[PDB]
Amino acid sequence: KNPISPTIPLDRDGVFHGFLKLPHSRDDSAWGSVMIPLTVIKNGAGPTALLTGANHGDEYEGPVALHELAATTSAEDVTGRLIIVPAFNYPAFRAGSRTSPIDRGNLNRSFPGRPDGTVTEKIADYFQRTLLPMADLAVDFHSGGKTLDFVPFAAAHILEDKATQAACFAAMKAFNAPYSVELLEIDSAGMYDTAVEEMGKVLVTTELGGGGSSSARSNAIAKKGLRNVLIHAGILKGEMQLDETVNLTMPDDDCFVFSEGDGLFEMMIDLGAPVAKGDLLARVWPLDRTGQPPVEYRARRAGLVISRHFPGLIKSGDCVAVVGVT
Ligand SMILES: *NCC[C@H](N)C(=O)O
Ligand SMILES: [Zn+2]
Repeated sequence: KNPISPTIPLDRDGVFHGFLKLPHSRDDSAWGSVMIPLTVIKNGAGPTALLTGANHGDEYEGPVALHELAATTSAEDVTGRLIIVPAFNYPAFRAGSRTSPIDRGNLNRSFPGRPDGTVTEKIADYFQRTLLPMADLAVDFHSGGKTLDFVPFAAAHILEDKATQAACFAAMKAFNAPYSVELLEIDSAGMYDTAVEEMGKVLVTTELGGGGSSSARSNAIAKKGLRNVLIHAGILKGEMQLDETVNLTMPDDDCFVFSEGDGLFEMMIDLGAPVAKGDLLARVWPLDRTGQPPVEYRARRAGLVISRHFPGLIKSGDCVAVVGVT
C-alpha cells in the first residue's frame, strides 16, 4: 500500500484540480506532505492517457504544455480520460534541479520504486503500481536540462516486443516533432520508459531543447505533439497538425563524445548542423591559464549534432556532443 492518495477522484466524469498527497515528515514540517499537483479530466468511455512533465525538474517544455492542457481543456472535449501531472518529480521541479533536493533522487532511474523508500521512490512506486495500470498511453516529457541542449525531437526505443514497439513508433510519428529519433538508451534499468514499455503500453518520450529554459518555438512543439498524440489515441477530436520531420537514429556508442578534462567549453558547430566523421565538434580551453592550445573533440560519426554540452563550464566525464545519423 503506497501512502499516496489523491485529493480528487480518478474515475468520475468532469474536470478535477487536486493533488497527489505524499506524506513527508521532515524538519520544517512534522505532519507535512508533498502536494503533487494533478488534473483529471474524464468524459465517458475511452482510452486513458497518463501525462507527465518534469520527470527531471529543470525541463520545462512539458510542464508548460501540461499546465495549459489542464487549464484549457473541457470535459466535453475528451472521450476517455486524461491524468495530467505537469511536475512529475515535483520536489525537483520546485527546486529547479534535475534531481530531488530531498533525496538526490533521479526519478527516471528510480523505477519500479518501493512504497517505503525515499520520496522519489514512493513517487515511482505509485506510478508503477497504481497509475500506469490505469493508463493506455503515457507521454513523459523530457528536455536537455541545465547541462544539455537537444534538437527538438520525439523518440521511441528499439525494444524487443515489436508489437508495442510499432505502437510507440506510431505515436512518435503522430507527435511530429521536427526530428524523430530511435534513441540508443541502453543503460535501460530504472527508467519510466522501461516501466511503460515492459507493461506493453504506448510510450511517448521527447527531448525538446534544453538549457534550463523553454522558448515559444519549443513550447509550441510540445503543445502540438501532445494534441496530436491525444487525437491519435482517440481521446481528443480534431485535425492533427502534420509538418516535416527528419528521421534520425543512434546505432552506436560512437554517436557519443565525452570530455576527459575540465575547462571552458567552445562549441564549434551549432545544434542541428551536419557533421562529417572527424570534424571538429568542440574545443575546451583551460580554466587555469592562457596561451595553451585547446583540447579538441572530434566527431566519430557523420550526421547531425542532436545534443551538445550546454554550460560554458565543462567537467571531465560530461558528454560533449551526440551525432544523430541521416
Ligand atoms: N537517454 C534518455 C534521456 C536522458 N535520460 C535525459 O537527458 O533526459
Ligand atoms: Zn531528461
